[PDB]
Amino acid sequence: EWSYTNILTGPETWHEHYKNMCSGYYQSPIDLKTDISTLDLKLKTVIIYRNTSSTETTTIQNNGHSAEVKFPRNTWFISFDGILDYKYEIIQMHFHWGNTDDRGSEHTIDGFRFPLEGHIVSFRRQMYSSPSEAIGRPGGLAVLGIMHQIVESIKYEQTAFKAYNNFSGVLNSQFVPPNNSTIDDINLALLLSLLNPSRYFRYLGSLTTPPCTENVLWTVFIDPVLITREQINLFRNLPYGSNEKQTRMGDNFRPIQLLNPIDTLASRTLYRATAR
Ligand SMILES: *[C@@H]1O[C@H](CO)[C@@H](O[C@@H]2O[C@H](CO)[C@@H](O)[C@H](O)[C@H]2NC(C)=O)[C@H](O)[C@H]1NC(C)=O
Ligand SMILES: [Zn+2]
Ligand SMILES: [Zn+2]
Ligand SMILES: [Zn+2]
Ligand SMILES: [Zn+2]
Ligand SMILES: [Zn+2]
Ligand SMILES: [Zn+2]
Repeated sequence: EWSYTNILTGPETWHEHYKNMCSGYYQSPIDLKTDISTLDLKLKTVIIYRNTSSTETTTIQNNGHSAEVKFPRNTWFISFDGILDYKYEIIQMHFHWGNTDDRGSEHTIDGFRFPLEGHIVSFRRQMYSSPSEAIGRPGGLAVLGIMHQIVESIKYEQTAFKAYNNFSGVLNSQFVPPNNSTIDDINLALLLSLLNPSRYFRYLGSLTTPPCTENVLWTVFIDPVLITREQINLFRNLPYGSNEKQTRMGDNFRPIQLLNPIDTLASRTLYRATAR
């Protein structure tokens, strides 16, 4: 019973209706301000890698809040240390977009919004057994933020949707909550190859939907990948759930939180990584 577009249940009210932890002071998203961040040269190239023995199918769903891809377990992994040892396991990827092309992202970079931001959501497997072990425990989750930029005269194999395999055509008016659906696997490593994975912001924050748990190690890449107007619009075709005042899914993004609200009891820092 939280929403984006229903003013009685909308984001301004989350800190009240879900105090744990939407009222905390390590919230996301934030404005990633290049000039107010500490470069940390010890932060390494992000690697995404697959368990090739995994053969289980990949699905997608309209959950009422986003278009969410649910990946099978033991399939997709993140490494932040160059070691391929299954420390972080990808669970799910979802998206945040606007009603118009000029907004939709949750994070901004130096004040700039983007039309679409994806989240690849993983659990700290080195510490926790399963996704549901992780989701509510401290230091449980690591999420990647991927910016998308709208481009016009471009070949399809150079857009993100190639990596998404175009969501196996599943995106349309018909796709309704909570109807799941089978698709071909997203090539996440290809997706990553389309930006620069040594260049990102890094900080401790939260889930950007209630209950806003403060257990996300955030990584947001600096360089956007590319989409067409045709491509973005397939998103706006999905219907929202019953809880929303708007009909067509959009503006499903949370307003900007402060890095350090004045009532914080231990400030946090925004870090930034760069190549070689
Ligand atoms: C890679 O995937 C394989 C196959 O999906 C995983 O092995 C299976 O899952 C568990 C082992 O933990 C057992 O129930 C089965 O004996 C295995 N079955 C198959 C199909 O081989 C494997 O553990 C995965 N590896 C990682 C690191 O996640
Ligand atoms: Zn809900
Ligand atoms: Zn209040
Ligand atoms: Zn600068
Ligand atoms: Zn829900
Ligand atoms: Zn998200
Ligand atoms: Zn065109």
